Amino acid sequence: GARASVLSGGELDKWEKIRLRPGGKKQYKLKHIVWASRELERFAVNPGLLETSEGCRQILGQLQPSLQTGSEELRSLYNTIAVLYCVHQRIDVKDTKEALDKIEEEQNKSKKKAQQAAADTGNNSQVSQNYPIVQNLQGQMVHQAISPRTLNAWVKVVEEKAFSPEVIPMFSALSEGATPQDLNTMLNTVGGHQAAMQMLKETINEEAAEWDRLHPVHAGPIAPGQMREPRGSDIAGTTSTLQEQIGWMTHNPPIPVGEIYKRWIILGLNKIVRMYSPTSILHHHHHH
Repeated sequence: GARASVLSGGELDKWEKIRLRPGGKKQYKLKHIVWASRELERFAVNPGLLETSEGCRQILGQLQPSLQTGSEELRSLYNTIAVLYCVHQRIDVKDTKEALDKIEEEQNKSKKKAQQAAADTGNNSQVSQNYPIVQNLQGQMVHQAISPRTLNAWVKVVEEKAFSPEVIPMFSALSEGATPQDLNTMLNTVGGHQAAMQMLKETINEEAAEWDRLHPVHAGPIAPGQMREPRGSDIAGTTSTLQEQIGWMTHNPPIPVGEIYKRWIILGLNKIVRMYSPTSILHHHHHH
């Protein structure tokens, strides 16, 4: 009966401009909001948090876990707040589920910032660290690096058709079973599109993650000094050095460390080319 304070004029129009559950054919209302906030109070949480996007965040935040401990009804409550959060951010939504995906992106965005900070942390409780040391050992075999003559050759290749199906093979040829220091050098001298190179890095990096994902590392008490099993990251040169790389490559048995990384590049370049391809055709085929 008149009198209220939760959603704004336009903000409310957005809230109400969101269909509830699918198959219900119901639109959100201030009543649902009140009920939403009401549920919060029941959860022993400040209902005034729903009045603001900040408080809503704290809820939805501490609701994700309570969701798996809440119930079907409690879930709907969370879905209600989620949508509200979208209205706060003003994300293009239509249904409650849409908010989940919408708010999802936003969250992943925010959390990102946090992560970034945590990285270059500054104002927070820190702890000291130690610095161990061990005698340096000598590996085996010494592979030669890449020459500048080849780099130039590739450079010409890139300038020829950096992005193309006739370049993917050409590059792999000049990078035939190459290392990270070599492949990195070549990819360095490259020059076609940073954007393309960016995505390639994503596919490459993703290749390692996926590799390790499908690569179950279950090595017990390996021998002392033995050559453990390097993961996609290791092959990337993050957990392994060039020396260790070439070695792992020429190890017994020999592991396609460099080959794996090389294939990664081809993977990306493949997508890069598939993107800069001359009027490509559509295609699709899968098994259910």
